[PDB]
Amino acid sequence: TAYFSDSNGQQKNRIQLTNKHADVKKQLKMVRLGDAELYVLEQLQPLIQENIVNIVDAFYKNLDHESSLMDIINDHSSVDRLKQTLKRHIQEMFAGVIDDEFIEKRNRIASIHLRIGLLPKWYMGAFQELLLSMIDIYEASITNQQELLKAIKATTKILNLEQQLVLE
Amino acid sequence: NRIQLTNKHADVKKQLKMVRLGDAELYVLEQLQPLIQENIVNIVDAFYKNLDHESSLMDIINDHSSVDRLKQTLKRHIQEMFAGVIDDEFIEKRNRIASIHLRIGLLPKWYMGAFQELLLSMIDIYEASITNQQELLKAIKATTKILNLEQQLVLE
Ligand code: HEM
Ligand code: HEM
Repeated sequence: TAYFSDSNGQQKNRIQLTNKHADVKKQLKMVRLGDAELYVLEQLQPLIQENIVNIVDAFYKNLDHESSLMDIINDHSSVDRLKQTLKRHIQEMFAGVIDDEFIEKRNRIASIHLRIGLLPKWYMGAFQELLLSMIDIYEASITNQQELLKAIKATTKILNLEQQLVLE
Repeated sequence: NRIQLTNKHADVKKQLKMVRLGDAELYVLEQLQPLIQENIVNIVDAFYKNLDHESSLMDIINDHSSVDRLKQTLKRHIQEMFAGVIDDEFIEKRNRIASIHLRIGLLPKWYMGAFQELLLSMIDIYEASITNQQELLKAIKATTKILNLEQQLVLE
């Protein structure tokens, strides 16, 4: 059979932003992230949620490479409390809806990371773990070759936007 | 083997680990270079084609340069990315980029969203040139690491 569900219309109106975030609209289009794409992300969410624990375990384990990062973690919270908010943020990424409320949250996390002194270069590198981790979740849960790229493309898109918004 | 960084860039060596870019991934990039070149013009002519979703970008270019000059560079830079061996010069090359990108006035957000158009281009070429799913992914991941590394370099 097939994995995703080809449904025209069950995709429309997934992007809902107002003047306050005029640019973001151009950004969503510059990465080919539209109604079709977001609806793809929504069909992946269940799949991501079911493996989020691993996703987040691999995540902090990967930062355990750069001592400083782990120090910044401890100085402000903890691995256990951070994993918790991370399982959440990552969830929302596949919500399939992009609106003002979705941007502004990014702005907040962007501000929080700056204050605590997280260097931007260590931020991008964090995503390379997420994407790789998700690539494998897909390749394993999605057998049809073509749909695997479909899913991989959608995520790289949403992840690019994450980086765009965090360091805007 | 394919990494000849001196202690001048000890942090970059940590970044390589963290993005999982080692001899293996680089060897994969080297092998992908031939493909990147017979398609480098379409890749780059596309890159510039997508910059219209935002007039400003196009305007930054026609002032501090020209489309043909930029392509000349891009084509050159993108190819190098698949050399398969990052050393000290490679790293400084990126510093040059950063420096300029700031002077001209390119916001980190547009710069970032630019790579997407590029990533998709490479992904397209592969899906049409690589039949074995494995080799498909193997090529994809490598390209996502070297790409991410750039973003890190031009944004430290
Ligand atoms: C690229 C993946 C990342 C994502 C998507 C992410 C996401 C988040 C989110 C959503 C919050 C909470 C915002 C809120 O409560 O309003 C947060 C907090 C935090 N993040 Fe990250 N983060 C990432 C990477 C990092 C890295 C690499 C570090 C490690 C240095 C880090 C350290 C922290 C810390 C310490 C806090 C909590 C600060 C406090 O309690 O005052 N984050 N992150
Ligand atoms: C995929 C991301 C991009 C890459 C890989 C990239 C790469 C480069 C490189 C290698 C150079 C030459 C640096 C040197 O002189 O040593 C450069 C120059 C430049 N880039 Fe970027 N760039 C990117 C995106 C952008 C975007 C989106 C714009 C804005 C429309 C832009 C505008 C320019 C301009 C105006 C120059 C100056 C060239 C000159 O001085 O004549 N770049 N870029």
